Amino acid sequence: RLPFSLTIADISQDDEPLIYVNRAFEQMTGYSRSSVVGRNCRFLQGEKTDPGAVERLAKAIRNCEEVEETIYNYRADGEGFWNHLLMGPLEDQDEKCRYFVGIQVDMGQ
Ligand SMILES: Cc1cc2nc3c(=O)[nH]c(=O)nc-3n(C[C@H](O)[C@H](O)[C@H](O)CO)c2cc1C
Repeated sequence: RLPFSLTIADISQDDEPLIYVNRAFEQMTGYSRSSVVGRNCRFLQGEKTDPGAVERLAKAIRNCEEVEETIYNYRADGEGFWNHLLMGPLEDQDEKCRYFVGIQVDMGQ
């Protein structure tokens, strides 16, 4: 319930599902928490989303690395917006690197 959109994913589970989002995520994206928990966050992506940026994100996840990218996303009502995403391992010392945390900043249209 912080003053910024935050998400946590269990990247050890198939397709790296979201396990937690906060109210700021709901307000930015237009998706209810019920609708997104258990799904990979890429439901926010679409036709204009850059594949290079998506692959930088995937690579960071595979190598348990921090990453920052500005990516084109779509709200539930279909409005496109620029999402400045910063994410990385939740737990620096976890050799198994199970969880990833990300914040999203709406940079507009
Ligand atoms: C914790 C976490 C948060 C993410 N948040 C977003 C997001 O807000 N928008 C997006 O397009 N991709 C997001 N992704 C990336 C997406 O889920 C997927 O990993 C990449 O598109 C690479 O396939 C996030 C990934 C993780 C692990």
